[PDB]
Amino acid sequence: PNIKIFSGSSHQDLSQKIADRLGLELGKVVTKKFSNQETCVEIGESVRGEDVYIVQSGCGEINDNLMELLIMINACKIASASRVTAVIPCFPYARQDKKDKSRAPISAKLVANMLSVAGADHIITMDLHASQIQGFFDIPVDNLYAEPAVLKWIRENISEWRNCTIVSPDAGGAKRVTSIADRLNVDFALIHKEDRMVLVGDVKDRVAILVDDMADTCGTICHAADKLLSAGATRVYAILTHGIFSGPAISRINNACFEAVVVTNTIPQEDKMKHCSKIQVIDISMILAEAIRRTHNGESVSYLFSHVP
Amino acid sequence: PNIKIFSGSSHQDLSQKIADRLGLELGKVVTKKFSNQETCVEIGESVRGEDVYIVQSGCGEINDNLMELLIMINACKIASASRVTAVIPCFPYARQDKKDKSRAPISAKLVANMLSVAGADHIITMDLHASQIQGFFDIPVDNLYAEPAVLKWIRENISEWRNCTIVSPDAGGAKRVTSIADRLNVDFALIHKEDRMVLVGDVKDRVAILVDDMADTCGTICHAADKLLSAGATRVYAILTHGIFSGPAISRINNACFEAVVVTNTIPQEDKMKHCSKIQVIDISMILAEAIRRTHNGESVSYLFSHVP
Amino acid sequence: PNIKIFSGSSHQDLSQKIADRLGLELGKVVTKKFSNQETCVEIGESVRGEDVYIVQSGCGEINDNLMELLIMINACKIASASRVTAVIPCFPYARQDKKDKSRAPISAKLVANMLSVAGADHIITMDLHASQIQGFFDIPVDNLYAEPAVLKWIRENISEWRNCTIVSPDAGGAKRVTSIADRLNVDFALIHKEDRMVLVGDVKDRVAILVDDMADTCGTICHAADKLLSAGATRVYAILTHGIFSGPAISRINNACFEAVVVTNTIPQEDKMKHCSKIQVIDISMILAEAIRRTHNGESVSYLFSHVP
Amino acid sequence: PNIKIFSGSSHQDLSQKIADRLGLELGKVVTKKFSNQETCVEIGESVRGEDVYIVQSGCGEINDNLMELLIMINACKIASASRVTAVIPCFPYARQDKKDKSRAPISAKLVANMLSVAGADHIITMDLHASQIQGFFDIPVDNLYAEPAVLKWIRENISEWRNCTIVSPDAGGAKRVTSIADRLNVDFALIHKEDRMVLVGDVKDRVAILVDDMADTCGTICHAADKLLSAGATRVYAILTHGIFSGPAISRINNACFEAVVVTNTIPQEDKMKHCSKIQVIDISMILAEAIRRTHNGESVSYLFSHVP
Amino acid sequence: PNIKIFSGSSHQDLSQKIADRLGLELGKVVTKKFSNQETCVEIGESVRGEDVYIVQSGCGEINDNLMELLIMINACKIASASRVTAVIPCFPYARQDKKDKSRAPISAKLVANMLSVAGADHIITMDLHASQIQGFFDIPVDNLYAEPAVLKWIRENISEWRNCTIVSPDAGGAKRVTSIADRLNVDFALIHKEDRMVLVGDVKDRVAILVDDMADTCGTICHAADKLLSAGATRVYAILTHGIFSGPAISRINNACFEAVVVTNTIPQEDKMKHCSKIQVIDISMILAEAIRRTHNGESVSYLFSHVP
Amino acid sequence: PNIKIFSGSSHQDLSQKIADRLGLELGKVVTKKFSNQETCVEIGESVRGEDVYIVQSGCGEINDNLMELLIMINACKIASASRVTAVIPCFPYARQDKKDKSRAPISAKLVANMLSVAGADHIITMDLHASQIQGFFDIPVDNLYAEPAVLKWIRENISEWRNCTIVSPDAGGAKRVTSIADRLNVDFALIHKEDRMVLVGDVKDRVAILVDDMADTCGTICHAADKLLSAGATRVYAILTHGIFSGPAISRINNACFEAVVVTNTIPQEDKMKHCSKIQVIDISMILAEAIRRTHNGESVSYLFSHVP
Ligand SMILES: Nc1ncnc2c1ncn2[C@@H]1O[C@H](COP(=O)(O)OP(=O)(O)OP(=O)(O)O)[C@@H](O)[C@H]1O
Ligand SMILES: Nc1ncnc2c1ncn2[C@@H]1O[C@H](COP(=O)(O)OP(=O)(O)OP(=O)(O)O)[C@@H](O)[C@H]1O
Ligand SMILES: Nc1ncnc2c1ncn2[C@@H]1O[C@H](COP(=O)(O)OP(=O)(O)OP(=O)(O)O)[C@@H](O)[C@H]1O
Ligand SMILES: Nc1ncnc2c1ncn2[C@@H]1O[C@H](COP(=O)(O)OP(=O)(O)OP(=O)(O)O)[C@@H](O)[C@H]1O
Ligand SMILES: Nc1ncnc2c1ncn2[C@@H]1O[C@H](COP(=O)(O)OP(=O)(O)OP(=O)(O)O)[C@@H](O)[C@H]1O
Ligand SMILES: Nc1ncnc2c1ncn2[C@@H]1O[C@H](COP(=O)(O)OP(=O)(O)OP(=O)(O)O)[C@@H](O)[C@H]1O
Ligand SMILES: [Mg+2]
Ligand SMILES: [Mg+2]
Ligand SMILES: [Mg+2]
Ligand SMILES: [Mg+2]
Ligand SMILES: [Mg+2]
Ligand SMILES: [Mg+2]
Ligand SMILES: [Mg+2]
Ligand SMILES: [Mg+2]
Repeated sequence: PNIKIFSGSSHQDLSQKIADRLGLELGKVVTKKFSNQETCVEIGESVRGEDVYIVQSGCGEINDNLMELLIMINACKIASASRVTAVIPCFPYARQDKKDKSRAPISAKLVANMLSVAGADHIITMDLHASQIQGFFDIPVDNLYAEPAVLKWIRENISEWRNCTIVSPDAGGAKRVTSIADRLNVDFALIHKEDRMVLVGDVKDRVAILVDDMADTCGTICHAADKLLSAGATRVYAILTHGIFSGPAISRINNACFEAVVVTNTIPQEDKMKHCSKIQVIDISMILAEAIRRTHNGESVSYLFSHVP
Repeated sequence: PNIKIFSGSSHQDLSQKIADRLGLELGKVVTKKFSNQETCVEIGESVRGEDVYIVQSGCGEINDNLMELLIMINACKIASASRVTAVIPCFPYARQDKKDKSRAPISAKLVANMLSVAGADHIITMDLHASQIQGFFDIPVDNLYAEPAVLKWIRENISEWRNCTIVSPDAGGAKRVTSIADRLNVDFALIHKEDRMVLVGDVKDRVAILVDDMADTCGTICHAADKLLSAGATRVYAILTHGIFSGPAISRINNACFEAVVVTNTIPQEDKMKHCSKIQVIDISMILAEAIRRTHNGESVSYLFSHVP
Repeated sequence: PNIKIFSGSSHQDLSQKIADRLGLELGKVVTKKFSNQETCVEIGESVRGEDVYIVQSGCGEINDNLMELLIMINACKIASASRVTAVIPCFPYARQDKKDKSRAPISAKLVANMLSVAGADHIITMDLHASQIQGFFDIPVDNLYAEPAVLKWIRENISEWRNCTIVSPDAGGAKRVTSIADRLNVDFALIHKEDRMVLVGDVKDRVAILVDDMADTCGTICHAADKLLSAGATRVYAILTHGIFSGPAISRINNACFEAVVVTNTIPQEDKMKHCSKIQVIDISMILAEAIRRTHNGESVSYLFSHVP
Repeated sequence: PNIKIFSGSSHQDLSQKIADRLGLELGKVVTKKFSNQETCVEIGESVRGEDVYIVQSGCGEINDNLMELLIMINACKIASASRVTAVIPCFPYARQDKKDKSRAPISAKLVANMLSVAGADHIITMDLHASQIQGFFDIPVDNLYAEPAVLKWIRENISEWRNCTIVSPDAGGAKRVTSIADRLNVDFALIHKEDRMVLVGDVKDRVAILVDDMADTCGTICHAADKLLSAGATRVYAILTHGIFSGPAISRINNACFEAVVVTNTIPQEDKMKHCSKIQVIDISMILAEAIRRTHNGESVSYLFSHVP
Repeated sequence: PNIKIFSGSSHQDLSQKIADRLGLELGKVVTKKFSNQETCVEIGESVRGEDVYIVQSGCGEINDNLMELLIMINACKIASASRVTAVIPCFPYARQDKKDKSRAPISAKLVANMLSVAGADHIITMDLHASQIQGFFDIPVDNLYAEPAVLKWIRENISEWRNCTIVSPDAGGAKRVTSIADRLNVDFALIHKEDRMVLVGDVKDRVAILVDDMADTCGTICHAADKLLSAGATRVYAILTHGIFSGPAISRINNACFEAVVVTNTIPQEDKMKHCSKIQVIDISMILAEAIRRTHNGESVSYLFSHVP
Repeated sequence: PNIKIFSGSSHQDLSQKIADRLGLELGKVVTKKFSNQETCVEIGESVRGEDVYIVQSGCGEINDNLMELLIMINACKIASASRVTAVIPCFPYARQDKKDKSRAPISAKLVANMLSVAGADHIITMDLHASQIQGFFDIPVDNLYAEPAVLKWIRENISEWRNCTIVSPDAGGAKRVTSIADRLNVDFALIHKEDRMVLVGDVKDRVAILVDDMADTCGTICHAADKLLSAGATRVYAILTHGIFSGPAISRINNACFEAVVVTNTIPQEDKMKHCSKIQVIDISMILAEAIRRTHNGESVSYLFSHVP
């Protein structure tokens, strides 16, 4: 059983980077639309008895990409692939992980059920919005972390990183920032709203680094950055694993005081970089490629939680 | 347990017509998109212990509508609805009902599995592309027929209907046309391609009526109509239950010789009628409403296969 | 189909209170242990065609109680009960809702799967540790809130409640306290550890009310209370929906500065009240009884999120 | 994991031919009936960790053979076989693949469900009546085609094959005949009933070859052959992949004008050949053996759609 | 939801008796065979929203009857019956309930799985060979007992019943006979083989009554009766709930010393009574009818374990 | 894929013996209790792609051990183990394998369902109380037999074993004793209660050996031994595969006439041996180790039914 990497249409550059790091060519697949806009998928090579990995992120036209992924999984499964793995760098509907006093769907659970029923045997993803989403599955889920790559970027790009403060934009992400603060041996601050925000932790004359899983409309991080500059911070960075940047995010970032907005490439960023000078991209294709290769060879994946490959 | 009718965003006029025929108001639901284009659904009223019917056709932005339907089904199911029924007038991915010497998905089966796993207890649909799709489910599926309404339209709109010929555009649909030919006591002709088409059955000086389940790009029916005019037909009609009309269909119909292109309203048609004068719409909301009401009350649904309500 | 309420051995007083509020007698069931300590269950009355509710909390001997609940559910399901509902005021293994960089089980998901496979059709619980646990099920889950009863207690027991500060012991519970702070129109403070704790929000000369879902060993709330007294608070209360009080909790509370430690009766408290004077109990049996009665009659359960019955 | 081939009682000659082509001996199994006519199955060798293939066609005493197959699958699955594959050359109940305005079962779907629940991991079959039956499964199904062997037979047995006409007995099978007509570069004709039949396509002074998936009572092919002789055909052949030949088929064929009735050996034919001189048998055991060997070794099976091995 | 009783072809007299006791007519169903011997089923009336009971015993052509039952269940389930119950007086493959050091199927479990996957919601049966078969299902199973009817027959037909001895033919059935011996206040004896049999319990000058669940070949009961006459018994009776009587059973009974061989009518007996004078039939249609009516109305079924209705 | 053996807390000595016989070290796992007595499990090494065997018997605190086993299975399954096998020497709730005229659970079936839903792929157990429990699973179950080890012990410990009588304590176990009696070529006796017991078979001046699957309270075997001494037996032995010894068993055995009470070590016995001199232990760790090694290597397990390794 050999590795076969297939790309959905969502993030083809990431799939190519992963394939190069694995020393493989992308599997032959046609993924287009019929005239009535139904997804058309044709696997152009035999996957019989192979270990198939389908790379598709929850970005762009999310429902189209999700249906493409489900259809590709189904096609590979009924084509007698030995194992089918969904590599989903940004998990769609992850923020709908609970009801919370509303007659709302748990869309993340529905997506997990659909992936299971399509025939996925395994899920590889990066920085799930809530790690409880792992429990939405009955198949194994490897939730990778961008934190090693983030730490690497911080050390090689922020000269004052030993005196910086890692800041959570809200009370929800504090855990994450504390982890980073532990790995860098720096202070960590929290910010939460009472339209006013309150900040705990000295940030004067120090570089502040907001850290988060995602930036969708960037209202949260822009408000946090305004507060950090109010409290005497020297420069404010924002580091996010998922740069969705929908709606007014680009305009707000352009009008914000960030020195840089670093995001990983779990979502393609070329279009946003055109209209926003301060967006920078961390490659995480090495982490994804190593996770694929370790799941295939039966090596430890959790080794990657703390080690940059 | 009362009837609750909910509308997806795909076909709101049809849902309203069904609700009026049932003497009900449409259930309060918010169906919009988040900024990153994920579907947002909020059920605005309690559905606890109710018989819920969600109306959504496989039309327009098909993957968006399908995800909306799945999310709404999930929301109603975890909101403790007694029973959830999907009313899908045009079934999405119905034409991908087999592989046939290709490494292709069976997308119709995947859609059926997704509907089941979302929590659908029952499916109501009209003129499935292949009735074998009923076997793709383990829940009951009521596949209604537009044929009674088509027969009614033919009798009240074609003055020469007693001397007409019902024509299949291809060998696949012959069964359907024979059924119609049996109910009208008229001749039935077949047409199949060898770029040339061959026609069996006298059509000279007689009105010809092409009959089909759907018109997507209308290449099939336009070629058939050209052949029918070649063979001396007086006027050529086309009657289809599903008017998808994607791609170049409107231009081809405008350049074709059809007296009329009659379609049911399983798919909204207002935009197409603007650009195509010869499209006409049969209302089938009475059939759908009667099917909903009969499934709710435990009356016979198959009664509708031959009776216009 | 009538309501049948059955009690597990974990919390018989709560089951009796619920049964009285419903105007019913507890169903005849024998729940003992065989000599080799296997659970023995015998349903002493016919439950055929009935709406069965089994009350069992995740307290005391947790694995014994959980197995008792599963066995009782199975016995009722194979005895042809029309519907079986598990009323689990405190959900066992709720704190094991994720893996988080550890080769650990997701025990909450396992418990959900076991409840589903035993035959539960519905779950009623109170203040799930994480509401994402709702997504661990495919059956409906009604997660009730003790907040209405807590607000009632605060108003009728704390004379200075209009000038009080609602305090979260950690960043995780802030949402909850904000909700309470919104319903009382008072200030809300956060506390988080950097062995030192940092507090945001004025608490001097004001009554402080720590709020939380559970108190197991009470290290968190005792440290928070020490910090609140350091910051000039007048009196410190603690209000928790689940009073587990395991390990050294009673000694720590006895040595702490709390004016009172209010907990709901989702877990029996009589033994702890003997050794701890400042524990007080809020009855939530009315909320549970109303939820049972509303699920049975098909009325709105979410009505209870904001209304004391 | 090695190949183990087991024979049901339905078609032992085919199983032996497949085993010889694989270079294997048939696995030791006892398949008899108890006194009360219940199937008795005993696997006479260990299948632990093996790739098991059970050969059983839907022929003869169909319900007995189907139950034998299910029981053998179950016995191998609980005996810890690594993988169990059902090799079903003629799929039982394949013609009950839809309801079609009748309160009828979808028996093909029921058979698929029973095969899945017995523990089949994979299905190998030949010329499914409708390829939509593939969607009735969630396990992979390889639907082989007798067409390569049919083309070989036509070329080596019909001297005038370059000037022949391939004829469909009905509108349903046209696809199949067109495929054959494409591979031979000959004309293709259709025949359909209006008790009268209409034929399109010149057949005078040319050899006609009716092609079909199965012949049960042979009314269809006998009527088609009568019509072909009416239209001036020189000789009429019939080629079917499944020679069921039930009821009056043998008498009708004996009284028909066929030069030969060629069928594959998916169903044993020795008894029918005794009473019908013009039946001839194509061996397809090479196709089945190659499909088994390619599924075992992870090679391409679809290679066989166009290549005789 | 009303009761609908449908008969399979296995035991039509029993179905009619049950229908008369329920005050109902048998539901319109066609159950025949296609030419190729596949089961053909057509439900001749709407079962939508009804409580359907299908009566079919594991007798005669067992695999044909079992397939008929599965097909009828499937037809009713996809016809939107509210509930489908299989009434199986004699459960097929019940004696294959374990493997026991053999590479054998557990055919009873396979049958249970097939019944569940066909769509059965409930099973009613009489005197399961092993009551552990109840655990083979996940749906409720009501296993009725012929013992009340047997006790009635014994009292009204054996004048010396107060001084009789109830005898088990083997060690396996002892429980059953003890139950009967308890309800009659008589002695109970056991017989087991060491070709020789050993009997415990005085039987001289007393009427002996062998009791058993089934008689297939009647070797067991004939050997037991020979031993009982050896030990000085006056008359020997045999009472069995299931009179299968396959193979040489009729000849052996004719050559045996039984005064009577009483069996219930879970299996049709008219043909066997023609060739065997000493077979007598107990009607158990009242027990089956009462069980159906009590499951429908939600009354206690276990009431029937001790009460003749 | 390598063998990984993990021990639950129930029987660590047995797990160590098995690990030594396999030439392996026990896998690193932490199995403790949280403060509130919930099971805490942490797998201390990667099990990705491994063949995992978890050893846990149904002994001691049965519900705690069962929950530990389920949690460990779940942890290994979501840690991407290739295969997870539960090695359960004494199966919990095995005696609750049926309902039998009681509104009781089938707890054995519930346990089987829970093991399956936790993710077990395979079960290895010894002397199931009823072999029908094998049918409670859909995964393969290997039910090993202590009989080879028992025969070995009898030959090497009872000098008069050629003239002994193997005695069943009840009618239920007769099969077992007959098997042993066949393998030793000795007489076999039965004992059953009418408070009086009746014995068939000469036992005077001969050593008697009671044989059974388990001894819980030892009332059965103590009464049987009293009867055997009444009937002139010289010495009475008892041999049981499962020595549960709960309740008053130790006192009764101490007051009984047994020469020895031999049990296997499927359950730890050190504590009972302290208070009971006549308990002796047969090691069956070789049988379990050989079964594990044969399932891993795909060799025959049933070879062990008759051969001591
Ligand atoms: N794609 C989306 N875009 C925007 N909002 C979304 C999206 N999906 C869900 N939501 C909504 O966003 C809210 C969830 O917000 P968020 O995840 O930031 O906070 P939380 O879950 O309440 O708390 P926290 O993550 O801090 O523990 C819900 O109301 C949910 O319905
Ligand atoms: N939405 C779609 N639009 C266009 N083509 C589609 C769509 N979905 C599937 N197809 C393709 O269309 C083909 C199916 O065509 P069609 O249903 O007209 O004929 P058929 O199934 O071969 O025969 P028939 O319906 O006459 O029995 C397949 O190749 C399928 O992949
Ligand atoms: N019964 C239990 N008693 C104590 N600790 C437990 C128990 N069950 C699980 N845990 C452990 O407690 C930790 C979970 O702690 P907790 O719920 O307080 O914080 P969190 O989930 O990390 O964050 P938060 O709830 O603030 O969002 C995990 O390490 C888990 O293994
Ligand atoms: N074993 C059988 N023998 C005979 N008739 C059968 C059998 N099984 C099902 N049938 C019936 O035969 C009919 C199906 O016929 P057939 O497959 O020839 O045509 P179709 O499915 O209507 O169309 P087509 O295959 O041309 O697209 C149905 O009425 C079905 O109930
Ligand atoms: N229909 C059948 N006719 C005859 N024998 C059968 C049938 N089905 C299974 N058997 C076989 O009969 C045997 C089962 O026999 P039986 O039920 O009389 O005894 P048991 O299960 O060993 O013990 P007991 O029922 O006394 O506890 C098995 O070998 C089984 O394979
Ligand atoms: N752990 C247990 N300890 C004691 N009794 C139990 C236990 N579990 C179940 N029981 C009860 O013990 C009885 C089962 O007894 P037992 O297995 O000895 O006999 P049986 O199943 O009736 O017949 P036999 O095994 O001889 O065929 C049932 O009433 C069951 O509820
Ligand atoms: Mg969130
Ligand atoms: Mg956030
Ligand atoms: Mg088609
Ligand atoms: Mg078509
Ligand atoms: Mg907390
Ligand atoms: Mg045909
Ligand atoms: Mg018997
Ligand atoms: Mg016993």
